[PDB]
Amino acid sequence: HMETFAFQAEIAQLMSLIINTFYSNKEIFLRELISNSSDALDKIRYESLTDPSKLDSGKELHINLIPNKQDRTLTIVDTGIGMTKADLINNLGTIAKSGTKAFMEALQAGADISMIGQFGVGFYSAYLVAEKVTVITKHNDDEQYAWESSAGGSFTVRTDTGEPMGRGTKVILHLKEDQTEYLEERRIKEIVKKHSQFIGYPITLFVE
Ligand SMILES: Nc1ncc(Cl)c(C(=O)N[C@@H]2c3ccccc3-c3c(-c4nc5cnccc5[nH]4)cccc32)n1
Repeated sequence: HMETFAFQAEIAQLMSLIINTFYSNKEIFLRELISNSSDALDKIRYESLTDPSKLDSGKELHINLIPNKQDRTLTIVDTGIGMTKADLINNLGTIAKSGTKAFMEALQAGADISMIGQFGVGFYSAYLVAEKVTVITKHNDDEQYAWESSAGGSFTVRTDTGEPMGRGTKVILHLKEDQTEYLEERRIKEIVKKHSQFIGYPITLFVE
């Protein structure tokens, strides 16, 4: 039941830029994914102020960071708003295109790759460290889906039959072979303290 989609040219070019450009400050991917999780948590929390039933799918608002050395993955889990199928295929494609255009204009002018989140496409900083990204997500208005891409111009979307999430998003980073430092407890703790110390939700760094 896996559907395959083509990225539009602008976001495909940004993915190639992120993968190919020499840029040593890769650690900022984690700040960007935590910021996305914080934004998604703010969104469901604000909606719950008008409709408390929005939290029937889970009252806890949190972010978990889960390293797995055997699988070579780093997972960022949140209980935020999640994404519907229409967000995954259509709405976020619209954001990816306009944000990429603005970011590329800013880069040619002299901006740095670390400013990617100002353009609403900080998610794509995952490709600084991951060869493949898998997004498992559950929004209140839709079913659980898995979006995935290893770049190369395409992504896939399928209904996910994995462990039911309640609500939120898991960003699974299948790390590149030379980026295993992001599985180490001391490294993750250092990065969260440097860039994400004031996020308004509990961030639990899991260990093995
Ligand atoms: N924790 C959490 N909770 C909610 C969201 Cl909304 C996100 C997030 O960062 N979503 C990402 C995002 C951002 C910007 C542009 C595209 C995308 C995107 C996409 C996406 N990029 C696309 C590019 N072209 C077509 C369809 C696309 N769909 C897919 C999955 C996840 C994200 N993260």
